[PDB]
Amino acid sequence: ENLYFQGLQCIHIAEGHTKAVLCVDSTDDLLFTGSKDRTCKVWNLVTGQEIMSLGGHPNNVVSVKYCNYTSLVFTVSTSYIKVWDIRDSAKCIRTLTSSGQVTLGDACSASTSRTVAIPSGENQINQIALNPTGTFLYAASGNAVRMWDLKRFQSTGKLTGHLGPVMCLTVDQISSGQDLIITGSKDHYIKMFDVTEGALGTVSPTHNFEPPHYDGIEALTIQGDNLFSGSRDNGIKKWDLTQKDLLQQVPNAHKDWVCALGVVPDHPVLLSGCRGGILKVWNMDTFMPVGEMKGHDSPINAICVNSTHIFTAADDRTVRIWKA
Repeated sequence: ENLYFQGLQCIHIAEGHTKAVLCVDSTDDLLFTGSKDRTCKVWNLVTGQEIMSLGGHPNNVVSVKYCNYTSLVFTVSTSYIKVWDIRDSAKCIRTLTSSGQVTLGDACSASTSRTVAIPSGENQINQIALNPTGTFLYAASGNAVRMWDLKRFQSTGKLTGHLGPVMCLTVDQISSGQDLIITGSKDHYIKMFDVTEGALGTVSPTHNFEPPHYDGIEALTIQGDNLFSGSRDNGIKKWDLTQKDLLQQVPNAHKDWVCALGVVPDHPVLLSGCRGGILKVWNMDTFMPVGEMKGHDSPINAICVNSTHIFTAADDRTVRIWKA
Protein backbone atom coordinates (compact mmCIF):
# COMPACT_ATOMS: atom_id res chain seq x y z
CA GLU A 1 0.00 0.00 0.00
CA ASN A 2 2.22 2.89 1.33
CA LEU A 3 6.05 2.44 1.33
CA TYR A 4 6.72 6.17 2.08
CA PHE A 5 7.69 7.62 5.50
CA GLN A 6 4.79 7.32 8.03
CA GLY A 7 6.39 7.86 11.45
CA LEU A 8 9.13 6.89 13.90
CA GLN A 9 8.82 3.97 16.37
CA CYS A 10 11.04 3.72 19.48
CA ILE A 11 12.53 0.19 19.39
CA HIS A 12 14.88 0.42 22.43
CA ILE A 13 15.92 2.70 25.33
CA ALA A 14 19.67 2.86 26.21
CA GLU A 15 19.77 3.32 30.02
CA GLY A 16 22.78 3.58 32.36
CA HIS A 17 23.88 7.23 32.60
CA THR A 18 23.08 8.70 36.06
CA LYS A 19 22.40 12.25 34.68
CA ALA A 20 21.20 14.01 31.50
CA VAL A 21 22.56 12.75 28.16
CA LEU A 22 23.82 15.88 26.32
CA CYS A 23 25.29 14.36 23.11
CA VAL A 24 25.30 11.24 20.88
CA ASP A 25 27.25 9.85 17.92
CA SER A 26 26.69 6.56 16.06
CA THR A 27 28.14 4.21 13.49
CA ASP A 28 26.20 1.14 12.28
CA ASP A 29 28.02 -0.87 15.03
CA LEU A 30 28.67 1.55 17.96
CA LEU A 31 26.78 4.22 19.93
CA PHE A 32 28.56 6.99 21.90
CA THR A 33 26.73 8.95 24.63
CA GLY A 34 28.06 11.93 26.64
CA SER A 35 26.45 12.97 29.94
CA LYS A 36 26.36 15.50 32.80
CA ASP A 37 27.63 12.40 34.76
CA ARG A 38 31.16 13.29 33.39
CA THR A 39 31.39 10.15 31.19
CA CYS A 40 31.02 8.98 27.63
CA LYS A 41 29.59 5.44 27.28
CA VAL A 42 30.44 3.24 24.28
CA TRP A 43 27.60 0.80 23.40
CA ASN A 44 27.44 -2.25 21.10
CA LEU A 45 24.44 -1.37 18.85
CA VAL A 46 23.88 -5.09 17.96
CA THR A 47 23.35 -6.12 21.65
CA GLY A 48 22.61 -2.77 23.40
CA GLN A 49 25.41 -3.67 25.91
CA GLU A 50 27.69 -0.95 27.36
CA ILE A 51 31.27 -1.80 26.06
CA MET A 52 33.19 0.76 28.15
CA SER A 53 33.03 4.03 30.05
CA LEU A 54 35.30 6.99 29.14
CA GLY A 55 35.78 9.05 32.32
CA GLY A 56 38.14 11.58 33.90
CA HIS A 57 36.16 14.61 32.63
CA PRO A 58 36.21 17.73 34.83
CA ASN A 59 32.52 18.47 34.08
CA ASN A 60 29.70 17.73 31.59
CA VAL A 61 30.56 15.81 28.39
CA VAL A 62 28.96 18.22 25.87
CA SER A 63 30.09 16.73 22.51
CA VAL A 64 31.35 13.28 21.36
CA LYS A 65 32.51 12.15 17.88
CA TYR A 66 33.99 8.83 16.72
CA CYS A 67 36.24 8.36 13.68
CA ASN A 68 35.48 4.81 12.39
CA TYR A 69 38.66 4.82 10.17
CA THR A 70 41.11 5.49 13.09
CA SER A 71 38.95 3.92 15.91
CA LEU A 72 39.40 7.19 17.89
CA VAL A 73 36.73 8.69 20.19
CA PHE A 74 36.82 12.51 20.80
CA THR A 75 35.06 13.62 24.02
CA VAL A 76 34.65 17.27 25.05
CA SER A 77 34.48 18.65 28.61
CA THR A 78 35.14 22.30 29.64
CA SER A 79 38.27 23.50 27.72
CA TYR A 80 39.46 19.92 26.88
CA ILE A 81 39.10 17.35 24.07
CA LYS A 82 40.12 13.84 25.20
CA VAL A 83 41.20 11.46 22.40
CA TRP A 84 40.62 7.75 23.13
CA ASP A 85 42.03 4.67 21.34
CA ILE A 86 39.27 2.14 22.21
CA ARG A 87 40.61 -0.92 20.25
CA ASP A 88 41.56 -2.64 23.61
CA SER A 89 40.58 -0.47 26.67
CA ALA A 90 39.51 3.11 27.62
CA LYS A 91 42.99 4.48 26.63
CA CYS A 92 43.30 8.29 26.52
CA ILE A 93 46.16 8.97 24.00
CA ARG A 94 45.82 12.81 23.79
CA THR A 95 44.23 15.77 25.54
CA LEU A 96 43.77 18.90 23.39
CA THR A 97 42.89 22.32 24.90
CA SER A 98 40.75 25.23 23.64
CA SER A 99 44.05 27.21 23.33
CA GLY A 100 45.83 24.52 21.19
CA GLN A 101 47.90 22.78 23.96
CA VAL A 102 48.57 19.01 23.41
CA THR A 103 49.16 16.49 26.25
CA LEU A 104 50.36 12.90 25.58
CA GLY A 105 47.74 11.01 27.61
CA ASP A 106 45.17 12.40 30.05
CA ALA A 107 45.70 16.11 31.08
CA CYS A 108 42.51 16.15 33.23
CA SER A 109 44.62 15.29 36.38
CA ALA A 110 43.66 18.44 38.43
CA SER A 111 41.26 18.15 41.44
CA THR A 112 37.57 18.15 40.25
CA SER A 113 34.66 20.12 41.81
CA ARG A 114 31.13 21.37 40.96
CA THR A 115 32.39 24.97 40.30
CA VAL A 116 33.52 26.37 36.90
CA ALA A 117 37.36 26.58 36.88
CA ILE A 118 38.12 27.50 33.22
CA PRO A 119 41.17 29.79 33.45
CA SER A 120 42.08 32.94 31.48
CA GLY A 121 43.33 31.94 28.01
CA GLU A 122 40.87 28.99 27.85
CA ASN A 123 37.17 28.81 26.96
CA GLN A 124 34.48 26.15 27.11
CA ILE A 125 34.54 24.02 23.94
CA ASN A 126 30.84 23.95 22.98
CA GLN A 127 30.98 21.39 20.13
CA ILE A 128 33.37 19.50 17.82
CA ALA A 129 32.99 18.19 14.27
CA LEU A 130 35.14 15.80 12.21
CA ASN A 131 35.49 16.19 8.45
CA PRO A 132 34.12 13.15 6.56
CA THR A 133 37.71 11.73 6.04
CA GLY A 134 38.51 12.06 9.83
CA THR A 135 41.77 13.95 8.93
CA PHE A 136 40.66 17.22 10.70
CA LEU A 137 38.70 18.09 13.87
CA TYR A 138 37.00 21.51 14.21
CA ALA A 139 36.51 22.69 17.83
CA ALA A 140 34.07 25.56 18.57
CA SER A 141 35.27 27.63 21.57
CA GLY A 142 34.78 31.33 22.38
CA ASN A 143 34.01 33.29 19.16
CA ALA A 144 36.10 30.94 16.94
CA VAL A 145 36.63 27.35 15.71
CA ARG A 146 40.10 25.82 16.18
CA MET A 147 41.36 23.50 13.37
CA TRP A 148 43.16 20.29 14.44
CA ASP A 149 45.30 18.12 12.14
CA LEU A 150 44.46 14.60 13.44
CA LYS A 151 47.54 12.98 11.78
CA ARG A 152 49.85 15.17 13.99
CA PHE A 153 47.36 16.22 16.77
CA GLN A 154 48.52 19.83 16.27
CA SER A 155 46.38 22.95 15.65
CA THR A 156 46.74 24.67 12.21
CA GLY A 157 44.56 27.79 12.75
CA LYS A 158 41.14 29.24 13.60
CA LEU A 159 37.85 30.15 11.85
CA THR A 160 37.05 33.74 13.06
CA GLY A 161 34.34 36.39 12.49
CA HIS A 162 31.50 35.44 14.93
CA LEU A 163 30.72 38.13 17.59
CA GLY A 164 29.43 35.64 20.17
CA PRO A 165 30.35 32.11 21.26
CA VAL A 166 30.18 29.45 18.51
CA MET A 167 27.68 26.94 19.98
CA CYS A 168 27.40 24.38 17.13
CA LEU A 169 28.99 23.46 13.81
CA THR A 170 28.88 20.82 11.09
CA VAL A 171 31.42 19.89 8.37
CA ASP A 172 31.03 18.55 4.80
CA GLN A 173 33.33 17.97 1.76
CA ILE A 174 31.77 19.12 -1.61
CA SER A 175 35.24 19.21 -3.38
CA SER A 176 38.72 17.52 -3.41
CA GLY A 177 40.91 18.72 -0.46
CA GLN A 178 38.32 21.39 0.64
CA ASP A 179 36.34 21.29 3.94
CA LEU A 180 33.04 23.23 4.20
CA ILE A 181 32.39 24.29 7.84
CA ILE A 182 29.02 25.76 8.91
CA THR A 183 28.99 27.53 12.30
CA GLY A 184 26.11 28.67 14.54
CA SER A 185 26.57 31.29 17.25
CA LYS A 186 25.04 32.89 20.37
CA ASP A 187 25.16 36.01 18.06
CA HIS A 188 22.15 34.40 16.16
CA TYR A 189 24.24 34.01 12.91
CA ILE A 190 25.13 31.05 10.68
CA LYS A 191 28.44 31.41 8.78
CA MET A 192 30.15 29.35 6.06
CA PHE A 193 33.93 28.75 5.89
CA ASP A 194 35.74 27.18 2.88
CA VAL A 195 39.14 25.77 3.99
CA THR A 196 41.85 23.99 1.94
CA GLU A 197 42.74 21.04 4.24
CA GLY A 198 45.93 21.93 6.20
CA ALA A 199 45.81 25.71 5.37
CA LEU A 200 47.58 27.58 8.26
CA GLY A 201 46.39 30.61 10.27
CA THR A 202 43.15 32.62 10.73
CA VAL A 203 40.29 32.11 8.18
CA SER A 204 37.41 34.63 7.64
CA PRO A 205 33.91 33.50 6.50
CA THR A 206 32.90 33.21 2.80
CA HIS A 207 29.19 33.83 3.61
CA ASN A 208 26.83 35.14 6.33
CA PHE A 209 23.33 33.58 6.01
CA GLU A 210 20.52 36.20 6.03
CA PRO A 211 18.04 36.88 7.44
CA PRO A 212 19.16 35.33 10.77
CA HIS A 213 17.28 33.56 13.57
CA TYR A 214 16.08 35.87 16.41
CA ASP A 215 18.11 33.99 19.09
CA GLY A 216 21.13 31.64 19.54
CA ILE A 217 21.77 28.85 17.01
CA GLU A 218 21.46 25.42 18.76
CA ALA A 219 21.51 22.82 15.90
CA LEU A 220 22.73 22.37 12.30
CA THR A 221 22.52 19.44 9.85
CA ILE A 222 23.36 19.07 6.11
CA GLN A 223 21.81 16.78 3.46
CA GLY A 224 23.29 17.33 -0.05
CA ASP A 225 23.17 21.10 -0.86
CA ASN A 226 20.61 21.78 1.97
CA LEU A 227 21.46 23.15 5.46
CA PHE A 228 18.88 23.02 8.29
CA SER A 229 19.20 25.26 11.40
CA GLY A 230 17.42 25.19 14.79
CA SER A 231 17.40 28.06 17.30
CA ARG A 232 16.44 29.31 20.79
CA ASP A 233 13.87 31.38 18.75
CA ASN A 234 11.89 28.05 18.51
CA GLY A 235 12.26 28.21 14.66
CA ILE A 236 13.83 26.03 11.91
CA LYS A 237 15.24 27.34 8.60
CA LYS A 238 16.31 25.62 5.36
CA TRP A 239 19.28 27.20 3.53
CA ASP A 240 20.73 26.57 0.05
CA LEU A 241 24.51 25.92 0.45
CA THR A 242 25.10 26.70 -3.31
CA GLN A 243 23.19 30.07 -3.64
CA LYS A 244 23.79 30.87 0.10
CA ASP A 245 20.22 32.08 0.92
CA LEU A 246 16.92 31.01 2.63
CA LEU A 247 14.65 28.32 0.96
CA GLN A 248 12.07 27.40 3.69
CA GLN A 249 11.37 28.42 7.30
CA VAL A 250 8.95 27.56 10.12
CA PRO A 251 8.97 30.25 12.83
CA ASN A 252 7.61 28.76 16.11
CA ALA A 253 8.23 25.24 14.65
CA HIS A 254 8.22 24.10 18.34
CA LYS A 255 6.85 25.80 21.51
CA ASP A 256 10.43 25.81 22.96
CA TRP A 257 14.11 25.90 21.87
CA VAL A 258 14.90 23.68 18.84
CA CYS A 259 18.02 21.95 20.24
CA ALA A 260 18.51 19.02 17.80
CA LEU A 261 18.07 18.20 14.09
CA GLY A 262 18.69 15.10 11.99
CA VAL A 263 17.70 13.68 8.60
CA VAL A 264 15.64 10.44 8.81
CA PRO A 265 17.62 7.69 7.02
CA ASP A 266 16.31 6.76 3.53
CA HIS A 267 13.49 9.42 3.59
CA PRO A 268 13.29 13.12 2.59
CA VAL A 269 12.29 13.97 6.17
CA LEU A 270 13.86 16.29 8.77
CA LEU A 271 13.48 15.40 12.47
CA SER A 272 13.51 18.28 15.00
CA GLY A 273 13.58 17.97 18.81
CA CYS A 274 12.98 20.73 21.37
CA ARG A 275 13.53 21.54 25.06
CA GLY A 276 9.81 20.50 25.46
CA GLY A 277 10.68 16.85 24.59
CA ILE A 278 8.60 17.05 21.35
CA LEU A 279 9.77 15.39 18.08
CA LYS A 280 8.45 16.83 14.81
CA VAL A 281 9.05 15.62 11.25
CA TRP A 282 9.05 17.84 8.16
CA ASN A 283 9.22 17.12 4.42
CA MET A 284 12.76 18.42 3.63
CA ASP A 285 11.76 19.68 0.13
CA THR A 286 8.67 21.75 1.20
CA PHE A 287 8.90 21.97 5.07
CA MET A 288 5.32 20.56 5.14
CA PRO A 289 4.74 19.09 8.63
CA VAL A 290 4.39 15.24 8.40
CA GLY A 291 4.12 14.35 12.12
CA GLU A 292 4.34 15.34 15.78
CA MET A 293 5.01 12.92 18.64
CA LYS A 294 6.24 12.91 22.25
CA GLY A 295 9.98 12.03 22.07
CA HIS A 296 10.77 12.08 25.81
CA ASP A 297 9.04 13.40 28.99
CA SER A 298 12.19 15.62 29.30
CA PRO A 299 14.15 18.15 27.19
CA ILE A 300 15.87 16.69 24.08
CA ASN A 301 19.55 17.71 23.82
CA ALA A 302 20.79 15.90 20.66
CA ILE A 303 19.93 13.77 17.62
CA CYS A 304 22.29 11.61 15.59
CA VAL A 305 21.76 9.05 12.78
CA ASN A 306 23.41 6.00 11.29
CA SER A 307 22.46 4.13 8.07
CA THR A 308 19.21 2.71 9.57
CA HIS A 309 18.21 4.41 12.87
CA ILE A 310 17.78 7.73 14.64
CA PHE A 311 18.93 8.47 18.16
CA THR A 312 17.57 11.07 20.66
CA ALA A 313 19.44 12.09 23.86
CA ALA A 314 17.42 13.64 26.75
CA ASP A 315 17.63 15.04 30.31
CA ASP A 316 15.81 11.81 31.42
CA ARG A 317 19.27 10.05 31.36
CA THR A 318 18.30 7.96 28.26
CA VAL A 319 18.97 7.64 24.54
CA ARG A 320 15.93 6.44 22.56
CA ILE A 321 16.56 4.43 19.34
CA TRP A 322 14.00 5.15 16.58
CA LYS A 323 13.22 3.41 13.27
CA ALA A 324 11.08 4.71 10.25
